[PDB]
Amino acid sequence: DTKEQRILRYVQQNAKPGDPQSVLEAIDTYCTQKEWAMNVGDAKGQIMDAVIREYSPSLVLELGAYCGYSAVRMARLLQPGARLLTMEMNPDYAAITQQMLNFAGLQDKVTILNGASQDLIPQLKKKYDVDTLDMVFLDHWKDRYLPDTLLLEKCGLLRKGTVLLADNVIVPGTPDFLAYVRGSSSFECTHYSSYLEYMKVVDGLEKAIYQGP
Ligand SMILES: Nc1ncnc2c1ncn2CCOCCNC(=O)c1cc(-c2ccc(F)cc2)cc(O)c1O
Ligand SMILES: [K+]
Ligand SMILES: [Mg+2]
Repeated sequence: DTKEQRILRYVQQNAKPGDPQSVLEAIDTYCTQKEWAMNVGDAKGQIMDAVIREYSPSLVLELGAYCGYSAVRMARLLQPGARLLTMEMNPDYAAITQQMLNFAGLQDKVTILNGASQDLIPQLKKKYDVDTLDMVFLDHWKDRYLPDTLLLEKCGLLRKGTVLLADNVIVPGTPDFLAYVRGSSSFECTHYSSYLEYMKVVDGLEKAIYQGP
């Protein structure tokens, strides 16, 4: 019995099947009252909602799924026919994410890819029929934000206007990624100050819009 398994069971027993809003609410209730978990949370989740609504992306890539919280949060705002691809290297987390999406009724909109982003990113064009990404949500190992961004560019996966949205740029922090995008002529950045999920600790999201080479 793991924390992630307890979060999934709590959702299944305290949310309505096929209702993504009740799913997010049960996850946020559980993590506020019972056990903290590394889901994006409601404070950063609200900023993520505002960004999704502004861009209405047709194809989103998320790096790091955990329990499926951010996938549910993004997929519930996607337009009919829009898709989300989420890469999760932990197989136990990938199985929880799948079941979470299944319960929320969003399974048709999301594809969970169980594996390392550095291995999966180069397969996106040929195997997954991807041309370019409309948006990327970075929420995996913090030291992978910068190499995976550089890898997405190399693979031709970024277009003029691709929205990169990075969680935890303050806590645990992503200093090399943050310095790079803020210093590059190929990105237009915006910092969205917020709070670490379920905590009175300052955190933030960085939006970095790819401008081409
Ligand atoms: N395909 C892939 N390739 C490479 N890596 C991959 C992958 N797929 C998954 N992973 C690994 C991603 O799993 C964990 C990443 N998330 C976090 O580490 C995280 C940590 C905190 C936190 C913890 C403790 C504190 F005290 C304060 C804050 C908060 C957050 O919001 C976080 O997101
Ligand atoms: K999450
Ligand atoms: Mg995070």
